[PDB]
Amino acid sequence: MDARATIPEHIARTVILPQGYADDEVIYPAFKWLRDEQPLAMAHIEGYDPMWIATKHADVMQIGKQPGLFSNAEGSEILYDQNNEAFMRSISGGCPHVIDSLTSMDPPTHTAYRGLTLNWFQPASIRKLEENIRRIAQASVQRLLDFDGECDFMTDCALYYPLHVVMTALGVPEDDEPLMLKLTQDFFGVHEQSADEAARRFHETIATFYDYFNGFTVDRRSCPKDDVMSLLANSKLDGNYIDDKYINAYYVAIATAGHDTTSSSSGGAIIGLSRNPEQLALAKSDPALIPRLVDEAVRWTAPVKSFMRTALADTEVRGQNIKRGDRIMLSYPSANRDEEVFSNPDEFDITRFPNRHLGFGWGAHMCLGQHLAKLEMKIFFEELLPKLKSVELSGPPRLVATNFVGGPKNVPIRFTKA
Ligand code: HEM
Ligand SMILES: CC1=CC[C@@H](C(C)(C)O)CC1
Ligand SMILES: CC1=CC[C@@H](C(C)(C)O)CC1
Repeated sequence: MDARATIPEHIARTVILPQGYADDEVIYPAFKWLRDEQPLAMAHIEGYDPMWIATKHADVMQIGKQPGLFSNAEGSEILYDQNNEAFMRSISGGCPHVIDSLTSMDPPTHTAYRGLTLNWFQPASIRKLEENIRRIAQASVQRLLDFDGECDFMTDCALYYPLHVVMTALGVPEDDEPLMLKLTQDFFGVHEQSADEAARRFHETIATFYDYFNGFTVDRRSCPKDDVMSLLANSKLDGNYIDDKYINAYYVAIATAGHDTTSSSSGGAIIGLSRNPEQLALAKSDPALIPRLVDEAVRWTAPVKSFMRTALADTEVRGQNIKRGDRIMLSYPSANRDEEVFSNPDEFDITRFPNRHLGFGWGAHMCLGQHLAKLEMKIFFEELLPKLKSVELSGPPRLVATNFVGGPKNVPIRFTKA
């Protein structure tokens, strides 16, 4: 048990473990204490590696923008306990990355693979999806309106539109919805068999998904389209096609990254608006505010609770001596309530501007999908809000108990139709 750990065990447990993330009033006060008293310090709790907890907005940016010093590739970029990490390595040829996605990479590899789609995901390219996104948003709004004034905003509505959007961006047909839900909800969901058994199911299931995706790769090499599958399928590096393992990991990364985060942030927006009806009234009388509503939903929800980095050299941050090999947890939620940046950060306020939140991260790995996420949420709220006279919560929201991709999973609401 590492001599440098100074974070009290009860605080360290609260910020590291998955369970506390199910309650805002458990997690945020723990980060507040850290920001006030031990803004960048080391924690070591049973079953986890020792790790620095980056709680300050400044620090999360400084770390995120220096991938040559603070690595995604060297350790697990995801916060696993040791048993889970060991399992992951045992099914991944010793690597602490289950697939070859962008978040598993460091420059220059990372730069090359990110660069394959970087232009596609810029605003002017994404803007062309507007009409498709708007049709998809209207269908989800219609799903909600088919209820007689009562539903679960997540499971009856917000679960769907962001998956359809990622599907449209990839090129996956609408009829493959069941398969895509299995992908993001079952196979890569959080689950709140011996070891050899779970390993067998994993290898068999990922092969099934990769075989499915390969069919698209092949198809798009003969019949190109303006989708991401086609872009990746027809991409070359050093005069050759990209290996299937990178292509298929890219498809998976796009679907998994872009589904829950967007859905959860949408749920957060609904929670904010239900607790602050004056803001619903404002977004409805001034639709030009919706982009600020969207950014506030992402700040306040912060569905991505963490990513990890490993220090590749001895170095200094906020006066602390970070040593080669030390792991660091980046807390986007804590950065997003940093009092040095935001006033009254616990308040949901759609007028907040500027809104320099880290819900999409910062630096070399900053969310590839951010522009698509902002566009689709904007369009969704543009279509939903005129249709609602009022919305309120009918009971407590249920948040995912995870230290990774969390936020609202169930948001029971009542509403009146406009
Ligand atoms: C509100 C919705 C979303 C949130 C909060 C979110 C958040 C994040 C965050 C925090 C990261 C890590 C950034 C870092 O290390 O600095 C990330 C990476 C990524 N996100 Fe998003 N995301 C969202 C929507 C999407 C969408 C719609 C896509 C669709 C393509 C997407 C694709 C990605 C990819 C591919 C990466 C890895 C990029 C890399 O490693 O270079 N995300 N996202
Ligand atoms: C490896 C993996 C971890 C998280 C998954 C989730 C829950 C975000 O879909 C996506 C992919
Ligand atoms: C937000 C996000 C969740 C999953 C990551 C992974 C593990 C697919 O690279 C990509 C980015």
